[PDB]
This record gives sequence, structure tokens and C-alpha cells, in this order.
Amino acid sequence: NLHQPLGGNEMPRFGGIATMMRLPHVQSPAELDALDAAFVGVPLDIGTSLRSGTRFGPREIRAESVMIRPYNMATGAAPFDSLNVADIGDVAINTFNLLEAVRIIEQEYDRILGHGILPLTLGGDHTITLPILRAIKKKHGKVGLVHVDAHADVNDHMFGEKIAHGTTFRRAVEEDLLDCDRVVQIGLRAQGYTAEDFNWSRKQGFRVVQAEECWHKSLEPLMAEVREKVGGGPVYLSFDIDGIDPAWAPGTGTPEIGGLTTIQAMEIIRGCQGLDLIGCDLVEVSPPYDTTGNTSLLGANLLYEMLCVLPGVVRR
Amino acid sequence: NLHQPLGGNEMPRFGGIATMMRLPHVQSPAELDALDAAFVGVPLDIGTSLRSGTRFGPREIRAESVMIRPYNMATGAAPFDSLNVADIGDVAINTFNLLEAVRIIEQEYDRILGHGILPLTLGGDHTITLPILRAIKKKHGKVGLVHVDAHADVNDHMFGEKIAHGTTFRRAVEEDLLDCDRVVQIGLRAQGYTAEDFNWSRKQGFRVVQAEECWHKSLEPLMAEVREKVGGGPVYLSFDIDGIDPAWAPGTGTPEIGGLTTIQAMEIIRGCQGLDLIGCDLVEVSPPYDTTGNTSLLGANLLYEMLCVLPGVVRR
Amino acid sequence: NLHQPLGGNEMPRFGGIATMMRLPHVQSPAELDALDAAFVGVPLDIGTSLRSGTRFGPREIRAESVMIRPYNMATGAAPFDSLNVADIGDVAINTFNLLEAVRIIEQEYDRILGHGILPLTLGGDHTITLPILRAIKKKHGKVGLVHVDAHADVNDHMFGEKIAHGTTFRRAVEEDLLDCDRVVQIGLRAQGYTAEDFNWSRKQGFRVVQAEECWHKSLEPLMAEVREKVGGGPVYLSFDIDGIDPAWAPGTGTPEIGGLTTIQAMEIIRGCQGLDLIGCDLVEVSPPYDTTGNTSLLGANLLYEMLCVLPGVVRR
Amino acid sequence: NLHQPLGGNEMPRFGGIATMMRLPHVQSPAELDALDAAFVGVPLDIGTSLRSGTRFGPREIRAESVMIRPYNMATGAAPFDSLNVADIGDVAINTFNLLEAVRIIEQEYDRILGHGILPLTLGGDHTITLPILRAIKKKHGKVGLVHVDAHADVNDHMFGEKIAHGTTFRRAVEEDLLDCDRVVQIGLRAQGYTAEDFNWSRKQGFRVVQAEECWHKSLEPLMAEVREKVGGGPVYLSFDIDGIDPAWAPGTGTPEIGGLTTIQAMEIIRGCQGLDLIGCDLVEVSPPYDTTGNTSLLGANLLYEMLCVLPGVVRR
Amino acid sequence: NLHQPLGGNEMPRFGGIATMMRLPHVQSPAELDALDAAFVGVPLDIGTSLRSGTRFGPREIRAESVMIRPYNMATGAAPFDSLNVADIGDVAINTFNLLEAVRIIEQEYDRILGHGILPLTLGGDHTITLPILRAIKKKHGKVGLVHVDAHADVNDHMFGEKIAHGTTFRRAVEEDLLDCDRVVQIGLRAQGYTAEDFNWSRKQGFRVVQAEECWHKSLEPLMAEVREKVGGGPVYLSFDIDGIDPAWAPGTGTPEIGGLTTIQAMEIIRGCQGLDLIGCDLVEVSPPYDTTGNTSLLGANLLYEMLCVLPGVVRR
Amino acid sequence: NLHQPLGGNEMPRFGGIATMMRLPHVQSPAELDALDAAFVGVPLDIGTSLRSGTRFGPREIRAESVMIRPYNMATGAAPFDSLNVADIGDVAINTFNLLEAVRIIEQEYDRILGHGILPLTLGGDHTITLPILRAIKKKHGKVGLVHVDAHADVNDHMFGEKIAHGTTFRRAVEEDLLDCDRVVQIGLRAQGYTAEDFNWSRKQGFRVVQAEECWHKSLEPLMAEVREKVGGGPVYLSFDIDGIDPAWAPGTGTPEIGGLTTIQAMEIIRGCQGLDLIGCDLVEVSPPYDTTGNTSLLGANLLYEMLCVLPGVVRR
Ligand SMILES: [Mn+2]
Ligand SMILES: [Mn+2]
Ligand SMILES: [Mn+2]
Ligand SMILES: [Mn+2]
Ligand SMILES: [Mn+2]
Ligand SMILES: [Mn+2]
Ligand SMILES: [Mn+2]
Ligand SMILES: [Mn+2]
Ligand SMILES: [Mn+2]
Ligand SMILES: [Mn+2]
Ligand SMILES: [Mn+2]
Ligand SMILES: [Mn+2]
Repeated sequence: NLHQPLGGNEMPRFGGIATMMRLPHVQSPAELDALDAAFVGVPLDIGTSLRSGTRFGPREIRAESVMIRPYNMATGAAPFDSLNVADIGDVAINTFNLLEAVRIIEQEYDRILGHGILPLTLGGDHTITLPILRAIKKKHGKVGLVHVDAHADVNDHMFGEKIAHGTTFRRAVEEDLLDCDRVVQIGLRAQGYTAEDFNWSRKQGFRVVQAEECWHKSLEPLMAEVREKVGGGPVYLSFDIDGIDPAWAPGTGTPEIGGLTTIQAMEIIRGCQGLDLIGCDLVEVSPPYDTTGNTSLLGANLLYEMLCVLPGVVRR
Repeated sequence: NLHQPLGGNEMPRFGGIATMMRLPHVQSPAELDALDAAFVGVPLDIGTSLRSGTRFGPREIRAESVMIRPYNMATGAAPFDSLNVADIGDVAINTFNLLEAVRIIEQEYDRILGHGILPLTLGGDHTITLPILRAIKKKHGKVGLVHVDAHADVNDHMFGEKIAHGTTFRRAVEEDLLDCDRVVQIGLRAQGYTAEDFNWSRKQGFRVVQAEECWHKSLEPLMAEVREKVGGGPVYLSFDIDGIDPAWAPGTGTPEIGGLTTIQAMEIIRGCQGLDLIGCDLVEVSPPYDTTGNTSLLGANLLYEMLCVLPGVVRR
Repeated sequence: NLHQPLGGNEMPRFGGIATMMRLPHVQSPAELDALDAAFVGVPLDIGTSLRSGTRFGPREIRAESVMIRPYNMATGAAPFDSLNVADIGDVAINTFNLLEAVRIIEQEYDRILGHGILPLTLGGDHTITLPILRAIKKKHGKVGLVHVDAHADVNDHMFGEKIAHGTTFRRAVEEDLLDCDRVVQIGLRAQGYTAEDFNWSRKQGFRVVQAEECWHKSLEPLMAEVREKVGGGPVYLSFDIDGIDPAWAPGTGTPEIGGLTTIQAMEIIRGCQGLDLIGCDLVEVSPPYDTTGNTSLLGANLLYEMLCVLPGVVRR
Repeated sequence: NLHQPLGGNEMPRFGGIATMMRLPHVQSPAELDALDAAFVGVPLDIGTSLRSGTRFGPREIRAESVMIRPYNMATGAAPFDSLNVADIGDVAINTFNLLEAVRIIEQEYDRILGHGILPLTLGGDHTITLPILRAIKKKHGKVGLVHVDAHADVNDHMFGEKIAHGTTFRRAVEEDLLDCDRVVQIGLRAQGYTAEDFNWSRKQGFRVVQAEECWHKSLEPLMAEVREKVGGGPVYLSFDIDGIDPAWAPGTGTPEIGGLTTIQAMEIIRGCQGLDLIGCDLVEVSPPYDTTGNTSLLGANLLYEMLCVLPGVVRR
Repeated sequence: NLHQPLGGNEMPRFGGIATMMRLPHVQSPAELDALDAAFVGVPLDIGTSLRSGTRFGPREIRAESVMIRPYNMATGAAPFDSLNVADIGDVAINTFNLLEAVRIIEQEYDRILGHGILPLTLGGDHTITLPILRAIKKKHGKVGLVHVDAHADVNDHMFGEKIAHGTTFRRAVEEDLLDCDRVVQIGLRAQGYTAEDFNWSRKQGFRVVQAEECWHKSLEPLMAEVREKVGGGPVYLSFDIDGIDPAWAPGTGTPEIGGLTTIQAMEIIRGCQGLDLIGCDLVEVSPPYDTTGNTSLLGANLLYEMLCVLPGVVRR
Repeated sequence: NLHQPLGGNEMPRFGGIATMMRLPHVQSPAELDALDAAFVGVPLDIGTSLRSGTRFGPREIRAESVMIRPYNMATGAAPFDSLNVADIGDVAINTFNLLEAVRIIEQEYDRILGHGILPLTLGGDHTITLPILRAIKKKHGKVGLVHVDAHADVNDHMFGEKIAHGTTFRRAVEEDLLDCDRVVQIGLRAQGYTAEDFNWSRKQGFRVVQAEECWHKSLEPLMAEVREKVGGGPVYLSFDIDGIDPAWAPGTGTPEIGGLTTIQAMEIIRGCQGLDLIGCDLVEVSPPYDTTGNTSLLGANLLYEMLCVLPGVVRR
């Protein structure tokens, strides 16, 4: 017995209660022990430097997800034949105190990994990834990283404060959470202050791929290099939506011109097949800055492709 | 131990799964036997004559309802300390055949009344009220009526067809479902073909109140006349959203200028206190014609006022 | 046989070619000689001082008019049983030269009045009313006036130029076109420079009714006073849409807070019954500043009430 | 005599009555006999499975078409010098009964072909193509097909019903309307249930081209293979708007990510030159789900390119 | 010499740098000494319980203000002939730490009062009023209060925290900042938990005026009673925009149905003439939840009426 | 010391007065003589032939520009370490008379060049470029030109008038302002009347590059040929926003399908390095036809790339 999404011949897709992919809602400790993987949300926006609004991200992603079917026509992957999956709700953060919210997040992820669940996370601003990595290292050790973004996110401070959505990866290196020689950053562009704005990462041991190197091309051959750099151990995956061009994704906090296409984004995720993935996330979707709901529709479709490449999924 | 809505100190209101008023989702036969009343939806729009879109009605009303609290500051009513209430989901209609859909509605409402539950319905176009009244009459006998609308809805045909959203109450009289001496219609205005468009109702025994009789006035004295006319037995309440002026409710299928205010709408519902109510509905909300979400927020608040005046509710 | 609008049982109201009220389109010399009244448009916006866009006015009004039925339930008026009416198209203005556009307008209205037709005009900014009144005097002589607006429109100049949308009624007085002892202005409010901004009109002989005199009241008693002041000869009616409060009409060039309601606007037009009317207009609707289409819908419904009160209409 | 679109020096393009490309409206029997080709509309949406609204499709396409000029700069084609063309209105469907509407469509297309006119159709959902093909076969016999879509549309049933917008081309094979060896389908993608969802078509004799085969490329060499396959007889062209990526076409019923560009769409239509075309259509545009009008403007421009490639048109 | 706003005959109102009412921007110490009053902004939103976005409040209010003229036609007030006024910019808050932001606000207002300036403040959420009152008391002593809102704002905690946007006036009583016998609250409505939610304020010494007491009437007689209650010393004025009905002001954080009109709001402010006012504010405007820009336009016009009633203004 | 833009550690980017890139505002004769270059605006829209609204162009471009940082990561350019730059305001045009507005433009640009300043212009419709070139020729002599557009703009007349937004470059040839052997036009497409619509330019000595020559290609090799053709003397750059595909830039007056990408636009500007540029402009942005603000954000970012390639700028 494995859980399945609701079909159109059972109930029309414009109706029914709106969970992720119309799946069952599980809460008890006894039933949590029987799951292989699960969807979960974290509604925080008090770490933003420009536009707010990403507190409503998890709700709109769930609402648009009612269109998706179970079997992948292009690759042949069928995850609902192999694994047991469900929707487990949201985390209750403190919206009036930032450092108190960070404490709560680490505590709840300690409980999830205790039951043996691999998480797929709906955000939320980029500050959330720091306390998540604190719990991951306690279970697995030092990890590798594949990071998609329009910004490097390695600032020393923001308005004199140490913890914010632009300092996440500077803190991770200082706390000894990563294996520095197994890291790649893809999509960096736009303006800065000095040449050291990209050169600091290269000196630590990272490989940096700017958007100019991606223009006019397919990224199928590039991912062979990426597998060579990060492989030979456990790996985490983190995706910022502002990496994609605003023609496809207008609903976000800090947009930048001339970026990646949606075809190119599909080539990256499908090319992760063969790695030892231990967790994934999708961040920075902001509903009040897109009227059509198209940005949220894109996020749900990319989360489906992530499930398809987890270890143990059969092809038919 | 009665059901209660989720509080803001447990989980912030922009988070959590979106059921009506964030209540439990009841599905088992044993749990259905223990309920006094419940919210339920019917997503149909294939009976409309102008704009479509009311199939998404029940989904948006649930989403905006997250801000309602349980105690009435003005009247003192407290329904959740008196009755056992929950959310029971949607009815699975056939969107490709209109006559088959009408059959499905009567069948499912026969089962709901079998468990001993009083229904509060979310629509959906005005064709739904006909098969609902068929099930009511079998249980209680002939009933009275309070009807709020900008139109009469008593046409003999529409493009040659007998069953449509503008013929509902003509069919109800021919089938012997109503007590003709206990009926009132409130809000009628705009254009027609001849004088018989309003005079047909008066001939059958109904009392008609045109919008011109409502301008510049408080409606507390009017509702005293209403209670004297329709009292002495059981009664049903049916509310079309297009009775209210488009300045307050722009998202609907057939709008008409110069109508009732939201202050006057509150005076109507609160004035039903004392009657033997056996069921209620709220129809014709259409999401894609109002981008702010304000029309759906209005609908959720009015449904709460309806719950406060049911028989058996205590005051503190 | 007289012309009739297209009915619903002939073709559904969402289809068909989009003329005003779905009426015939008339062009020949013989067919023009046989009409008692007609609808006509003038698409000009090069005389505006803040927001532009009223050039699209005539097109959106026609599109929202498809809802209107032919008989008046409240008053009993039936215009299509007594008069011969149709749609005669638009005037071909020069959008690159303002003074040349003014010359074209006077010439074409000389032709319309030569056929014996009474015009009902769709605008367009308020500059159009000057060359229209020039043609009216040639046929009828000096006339009285009923004027609804939030502004006085009696400036001596605008950026040094003599002809603009805020100088219209200053020029009409200087050119000896009006009977000064038969004029009323209704709805003026907001800010100015000195007390003479409203007092100049009073010195000429006009009556001025400020918005403060209208607050909280029905306007039926006021219109009894108005009829005795302006009666005894021919009269023209001119309606600027910014007279109505922005809660009902946001799509306009220069809006002002705290104005008249739609109920009050209906009381003004219905109270003109009994006067010798020779022409009417409805100006300043701007489509790109209202996304719902509600401002254009209000405009079409008010023009129908204007048709109902013309001399020669039968009651049934 | 030859019909021509209205020029800018006669009347500014934001003015005048809104027919397709501002052409004459033809209604009499004598004038219908003299036409070589014509534009016509069918406003139906009661066969949709997700979002509704394509009933307003034909009205918005006409309104945005006021921009187009007669001469093709790239190809040298000039259709208005070789053929006599006009706008003939809409078909009067029954919006309360699906099977009754299907009967009406076949009967009215029998009359159109009786005058000897070649049709270019504005939709409307994809159910309309079935009864159109029933009428075409009676005049020409069995035909070949070029089909552009994101979906296969070969279902056996939908919620138990045989006639719906996803069963169209399954019914055509069973009724013997096509030559199975002269058919191509271009653009299919996304999720399904089993591998047989694409392989059923291949077993019948069709060639299938998935979106992955199209990425990063020019489509000029592909269309040379297409002309060889379907040539040697009469052929029909059918275009579903959801074949194009949502970055360009957000206003539609069932969107899917990562599709074709507008450059690739022009390469397909221009590549049909030399074939014996007998009819064309453009379906599934839904106005209430796009807030700019950009989806309707694209539809109007693609229909102009279809006109340029008909037999009889000369190059200069 | 006194500062004046820019006129239309110098530069058209759609052009020029967008300061408040197009006034000079003052920065130097010597020029600050010579001002009688000034406009100033505080862009904070990290204290909100539901919707965020009021950080952009000050920017949109400035842009919509380019319409206002200097002389009051109804009251005859002329503030620019009596006082010296300008725009002085924004306060630089810390958006990553809430308690540090409160410290910064108190320090800067100590400086503004040191130059001898009376402040008119643009917000910003309701947490800002607490540090402002801490600075007022040092100069003047304890003060009276006129407060317009749909909520009481007297909570002890929010999610366990003492300082938030719903606890403002509870902290003010504890710290001895007010004279409890000279306070009035106007406009409270909707749902709660117990009767004590409104009863606490009555026992302290306040007068409470619910929305039900205001329905259907003019507020001229009420304001005469208010002047008697709060007169005798210095007084502050605080205006929450959610006190007005959502038909006029949809762009706000926590909306509630059935409220005050804009006519009633005008009667309140104009009725303050004669009191010893020492400061004013206008809070909670949120731009991303109102696309038209009408909520911001309302806020700018209400601020002008506040300037007219300050002590020392002449009438002509 | 040279002028610098404001940083985030001084004041958060959602606050502060909105000048271009948050730079100082310069007005005095003494401070003007000290500037090497400056930003300046011209708000005209009375010469358009379809949609109006580009009068608000300069205001929205300023508001979105608050995001830009000073150092170019890709090229290494640093303009703020080399040149002295500021914001100098708008030109006061006559919105009621087109010919008088043209006289005003030429006069003010004579004064700007008299101070020795190189201009970077914000528009405004394409009529403004004619009077600008009249003042340029008086100072420098005959000049070369790089022109980006979807249209040729070489009409002899519009509606009988010789000065309009589509005749600009025809007038420039007749008045002897250009070196005809040093001109290139890039991006022309869509429909016309005859083959001479593009062939007139070829006969004068121009090179024409149509859109079909740009499809599927990088534009680096093209710009090497362009530099050879126009070099060896002073040169002007003019950029019409409708040259880019409507997927990226929907807010414009006359849009055409299937154009250039934003990647291709970046390759054009960066490829101008090495030329003797004397002035630049960016025209035809219309805010009310794009609600997201994305069209204005694109315009601001392109103007920064123009500043980076001026003679005298150093690389690091
Ligand atoms: Mn980023
Ligand atoms: Mn990031
Ligand atoms: Mn109705
Ligand atoms: Mn109804
Ligand atoms: Mn006005
Ligand atoms: Mn006016
Ligand atoms: Mn499809
Ligand atoms: Mn299809
Ligand atoms: Mn409040
Ligand atoms: Mn408050
Ligand atoms: Mn152009
Ligand atoms: Mn141009």
C-alpha cells in the first residue's frame, strides 16, 4: 500500500481540499515513521532587504499544483511506484523576533530526521537554509552543494547585523558545515563594488559559472563537469527563483535582467541523476508581485522534477 | 468536547491548511452522526447566460475566511459553545452534462439529511437551489421562503430549455414545493420586456419589494413586517450576491447599478432571529472578475452571521 | 416598422458585432433623413491637463452596452415603440492639430442637424462641447443649460492658450450663446486660489449648488426648484463623469474625493421629464485607469435613462 | 469589385466600428455568392475540463486586429489583390445543451460551403473541429492533417462521456474522416499515465514530434520532410494556442511549461506554401486570464499569415 | 518670504521631482531653525500580524499628491499665507532588528522638537506611535487623545512579545503618558473572544463609540460633545486608515466590513477646530494591495485638511 | 571629489527622495559648469498615432532605478571614479500646442551644450529627436547614426501633417543634418504597403538589417562590421523600446511580434566601445500599459550600460 494523488475521474480538478498534489495529510508520530519522503513549508519574510511578501509563498504553490499527473513521459520515471509520500503541514515561526525564529527551525528539523524522512521544502526567504544545514551535519557529516542564484550571498554584514538573507553562505564556511572542495555556484550577474565580489568564492575552492558562459547554449554537456566536482559523498540542493529571467518569473524580491531560460533549468535538475542527494529546497516566491499566478505554477512543476531523481526510483 | 477554529497563538493566520474557518475535515460515518451542522460546496457554472467563472467560487471563499473570530461583539451570540460544527468537502458533479448533474445533487443531499445535519451551502450558480428543495420537501413538507436578488428568476424558458439559472422558482411552484402564502422577494430593479415581468409573482400570492422602496432607509422596520408574514412553520433562506451594489461586489455574472449597501445586508440577516430556519445558501460569486479578493471576503463574513441565528444558539 | 435591438433568444449576448445596444448601422442620405434620434462618438484627448486616455472612450462604452433590455420597469417608458433610432458611427478628427480638429467638429454637426436629428454624444474630453454649441445656436437660437461637474471650467487661459478643456464655459458666455438667467451648475468642491473661483459664475446670473448642500439627502425636492428656473424655452444637458464619487467611477482624468452617489445621479436625470430638450452628452471616461470595465458600464446605463425622457416617448 | 481594409488617413485606428481588420460586414445572399474567402466565429466553452472563459474569444481578437496592414514585407505576398474577402459574423449556438450545439455547427457549415467560400475560423474550444470535419468530407472526401498542440487529444472518454474537448481526434478515426498515412502532430510534452499515451498514435500510422526534438533549433529543414509526407491531396490545418510557451501566451485553459517560441511558430505556417489547403482554425484563447490583451494580438497576427499562403495568391 | 507649492503654469503637474505637494527639500541646520511645521516619513513594516507591505507607504503618498491646490473653498482657510512649511525626508530605521528600530525613532524626534518644529507623519504600521509619544511627554507633559480605528489596540502580548502593532495604547497607560479623563475612541467593530475586549477601556475612563452608533447619520452633533470632553490642555491626533469602509480603502493590512464613509471622515477632522493640537499622524497604507493608486490619493487629501486646522491659521 | 550614489548602509533602498540613481539635484549656473555629463527628461506624448501615455515615462524610470550599483562585474568599467555626474530635472513643454513645444526643445538644448555637458535623455515619444539634432549640428557639424527600431520612420506625411513621430528621419535628410554614408538601421519587421517602404533608405546610402537576419544568432560578429562602417567621426545613438519583443517590453505604443531578446540588446551597446559618441536617448516607454513595472526597470538598466562606454572611462 502506497499513497496516490486524486484523479480527475474521482473529483474534477477545480474542486477538493487543496493539499500539495491533492495528497493525504499526516500528523501522528506512528504514521510519520512509515514515510520515505514528504513536502513541508516555512513562511518567513522578516529577513528581506528590498520587497517583502514571500510569507504567502507556500499557500499559492499548493493551490496551483492541482494540474500535475504521476508519470514522466520524457525520462520514464515513476516515483509513486517506489516510495511512500505525503503532505505534513507548516512550521510555526515567531514573526516578531528574527533570532527566536532561527532557534525554532533547527529544533523541528531534528524531529523530522529522527523519523527517517528526506525533506522537500517550500519557502520562504533565503535565511531558512542556515538552520536547516545545522541539523543535516549532525546526522550525515560534512556535505557538498549545488547552488543556483543570481547573487553570491557571501556578505560579512547587512546594516551591521550578522544574520540575514545575504550572509547565509559566509556563515556556513565559518561554522565548518561544508566540504569546500565539492561546491559549485551557477548564474551570477549584474553590478557590484570591486572584483573581489566574485573572487572571494574562488579563493575558498568553489567553481563559479557566470551567466555570460551560459548564453546561446544547451547545458547537457556542462552537467558532466558538475558531477565530477561534487561527487564521492552526500550532497544538498538549493534553488533561488531569481536565477531565472523575469520574463518567466516576475514575482520575486530582487529581480535582475538577462538570465536563464526554463528549458535550461530543466536540463540542470534532470542532470542530477546518479548523485547521493539528502535534501532539497525552492525559495523566494512572492505572490503579491505577480497577478497571473504563473510564477507559483512554475515552482510546483520544478518540485515534481526534484522527486523524480531521488535514489531508488524505477524507470518504465 | 466541541470543535473549535485554530487560534493565532497556535499558528499564524497566513499559514496552515485552508479549510473553512480552519476547522476539522470530517469523512467517517461515525463522525458524521455526531454533527449538528456543516459547511459544504457545489462547483457548477454550465447554467449561466452571460459571464462564466463561478466554478472557482468555493475555493476562494475558503481562502479568505482565515481572519474570522468566534464571538459576536454586537449581538453576543456564541455558536461554537452550543453546537458541533465542521467542514465536509465538495460534491462531485458532471461538468459535461447538465441534466445528469441535477440528478447527482438530489441523491447526495438525501444522504446528508439522513445523518441529521443542517446544511450551509457554498455555490455555484442559481440552478443548484431546485434539486436541493426537492430533498427538503421530502423531509419537512412544504416550506416558506426569504429571497434576496436583483432579478425575479421566473422565466418559462431560456433559448427553448426548461431548466436553467433563470427558471428556478417557476419550476418550484409547478411541482408543489412551496407554501405560496409565506413568501417574500427583496431587491428587484432595472430593465425588462413588459409589466408582466414583475406582476406574475404578485398573482401567485407573493409580496414584492422593489429597490426604490429601500433607498435612503434603515431596514429594521421592514423586517418586523416580514416575520409576521412568513412565520408559523419551517423556512429556507437563499441569497444571490448580485442584490448588493457593484461598488461592494464587482465579481459576479450579471451586475446591475444602484442597489443595496452592506449595512442594509447586515440588518436583513440579524432580523431573521426567532424563525424556524432549516437551511441556507450563498450563490453567484465569480473570482476571475475581481482581482483583489474582496468579493470572496464579503461572502465568508455573511455566512458567519447566518450561523449565529440558528435555533439553539446561546447568548453570553 | 421601427428599428429594434437584438434579442437574447436570437443570438446569445456574448456574441454578435458590437454596435451600441446591438442596433443597425446607418450611412445613406435616405436612411439618415428618416431618423428621429441617434447615437454618435468623438474620440479626442489632446486638450487634457493631467492624465490622458479618453480617446478610447467610445469603443469601451459600446462593448459593455450589450446587457441592456428595452423597457423601463420603474417609470413605464417605452422609447422603441414610438421613435426611430440607430448608430451612425464616429467623427474623423485630426489628432496632430487641435485648432483644426475644432473646425471639423462644427462642420459635421451642421450636417446632422440638417437631417432633423437629435444627437446623444459619446466622448471625449470637455473641449468638444464648445463647437457643438456653436452649431446649436444656428438652428434654435439661445438656449438654457443643466451642468453636472466637480469643477467650474471658467478659466481665462491654460499655459497661455485660449481653447482648452478648462475654458469651455467662459468662451460660451463671451460669444453670446446662452441665456444667462436660465443656468444651473451642480456638484462643485475641493481646492482653489481665491473666493472668486466660484463667485464669478454667481455674478453672471447662474445658480451654484456645492456638494456640501447635497450630503445626506434625496434630490427629488431640489429638481422641482430647478424646473421652474430653466423652463420656458429650449435646453441642453451636459454630464462630466468626475461629478460622481471615485468609489463608483475611478477611470477618469482628474478625480476629487467626497462626491455624489449613483442613486443621486439617477434622481437628477429622471427629474428632467417635462423640459424641451434639444441635445445631451456624457464625457471624460478613461479606460486605461479602470481594469474591471465598471466605469464604462455605468456610462452606458446613464445614456439609456437620457433616451427615456425625450419629448415624444409613450408610457406603458 | 474588391474589398479593402480601412486606412489611417481616412479614420484614425483607435476609431470606427470593430470588425475583423476593419472590413465590410456582409449579410445578403447575392453578396455571399461573390466571396472567395471569409472570417467567421464560434463562441463555445461548455466542453472545457479545467478553466472556462473561451466564449469571449472571438470578440477580443477582432478588437486588437486594428493594427494590421495589407502587404507582407518578408515574403512579398499580397492577398487583397488576388481575392475578394470579408467578415460574415458568428454562429448562434445553444449554451444550455452540448449535443444540440454540435448539431447546429454541422448544419450552418453546410450552408457556407454551398456558396463556394473557404473558411478561416476563430474559436472557441477544441470540440468545434469534429462537426466541421463532418461537413468537409461531404464535399471533398477524406483529407490529410497538420496539427499543433501540447496534448494528444485521443481519449476514449472523459467522466464517462464520449464527446469532449480531449476526445476530438479519436472520434475522427472511428468515423473514417481521415487518411491515416498523411498526418503529423507537433509539440507534445508534460506528464501522463503510461507510455501508451503517445504510442497509440504511432500504431495508427501518424508521425509524432515531441518538444524535446525541437529545443534550440530552426524548423525550416523539418518542414521539407512534412510537405513530402502529407502532400498529394487536400489538407486541413488546426492550431491550439497552448502549443506556445506561457511567456508569450498566458491566457489559455490548460497551460504547460517549456514550449515553442513565436519565431518557431512563423516558420511552421510559412512552410505550408505549395499545399492544397481547404480550411484553417485557431482555438482556445481565453480573455479573462490575461490582463494586457497580448494573447489576442498574437492570435490576430497568426491568422493573417494563414491567409497569405492560400492557393491563387501571387508574389511580388 | 514663505515657501509655496509649484504651479501648473510654471511646470505641468505630470513633470518635476516628486516631493510632497512639490515643495522644497530642506536639509541644512540653519534652514531647519526657520520652519514652523514639516512633513516627515517612517517606513517600517516588521510589526505586522497578517499582510506586509506598508514599507512603501511614504513613497506612493508623495507621488499622488501633485494635484492639490493651496486655498480651501469650503472653510476659507489659507495655511500658506500664515506658516512656513517644507519636506524634510525620511528616518533611517534598522529593518533586521525590531527593538533597535524603536530606539532610533525616539532619538531623532528629540532632535526635530529641538529645532522647534511641529510634525506631520507619514507611516508605516501602528508601532511607530509609541516612541513618538515618549518624546512628546518630555516637552509638553501628559496629553489628551483623539483616536480613529476599527480595533482597540490594547492587547498585553502578541505571540508572547510585549512590543507589537496591537499593544501600543496598553503600554502608553502603563508608562504614564496620557490623561485618562480626556480620551475618545471612534469606530470599533467585528469579532472577538469576550465582552471584556471592549469593557477594559470604559473602566479606565475612555469613551467608546462603536460603528453601530454612527450608521445612517451626520457627525456634526457628536463632535461638539467631543470638544467638551478633551479640551483644557494639549492634544494629539492619530488616524488608522482601516477605520474607513473597504469600498473606499482596499489597500491595508487588516480590513473589516461595514465601516465609516469619506464624508464622515471629513466631518471629524474639520470638527477639531479650536483645540490645542501638538502633533498628528496617518498610518497603515499598503500599496501592493491596491493597483489603482486610490488608497494613497485619499491619504494625501486627508493630510491637507489636518494642516488647515492648526493654531495660528488665518481665514479669508 | 566626485558625486556618488547613496548606499544601503546609509539608507535602505525603499526609502529616500526619488532622483535618478539617488544622485544630487543641481540647478545653479556655477554647479552646472563643473559637470562632465548628466541625466535629463522630456515628457511629450501629443505626437502619437495609436496609444497615448508616454508622458509619465520619465517618472517611473526614476522610481525603479533605486537598485543599481556602481561597478560593472562583466566589463570592469568604473564611470563614477572617472567622471562627474548628476540629475538636472525636466524641460517645461506646452501640452496644448505641438509646434510651440518643438521650438522650446531646441532653445533649452542650446543652453545645455553651452555649459559643455554631454546629455543622456529620458522620453517621451520619437518626435523629440528632430529638434535635438538641430542643436547638435550647430556645435559639431554633420554626424553618423546608430538606430534601433521595429519601424523605418521615413514617412512624407501623417494625416496631411509634416511633423509627427513617424516622419523624424525623412526631415533630417532634407535638412542636411547627417553624413549619409555612415548610417545603419537594425530590427525592422511586420507589414507595409509596397516594397519601397524599406527600399527608400537603401537608395540614400543606408544599410538595412531586417529581423530575419538576427534570428537564432549572437550579434558579436555583426558589431565588428558596424564599427568599420560608421567610424572616423562623431556619432549619435537612438534607441526605440519597441525593437525588443513584447514578451520583455509590453508597455509601449505600437508593438510588433517576433523581435530581439534582452541578451541581444546588451551585445549591441557593449559593442559600441571605441567610438566618438556625443549623445544618447531611450524613447517610447508607456507606464499605464504595464502594471508590473518591468518595462521601466529594463529602461533604467540599459541607460547605465550607455554611461559605461563613454570616452574617458577607466577599467579595473
Ligand atoms: Mn538571489
Ligand atoms: Mn539567494
Ligand atoms: Mn440575480
Ligand atoms: Mn438569481
Ligand atoms: Mn470636472
Ligand atoms: Mn469638466
Ligand atoms: Mn492542448
Ligand atoms: Mn487541443
Ligand atoms: Mn486597525
Ligand atoms: Mn491600529
Ligand atoms: Mn518603432
Ligand atoms: Mn520609432
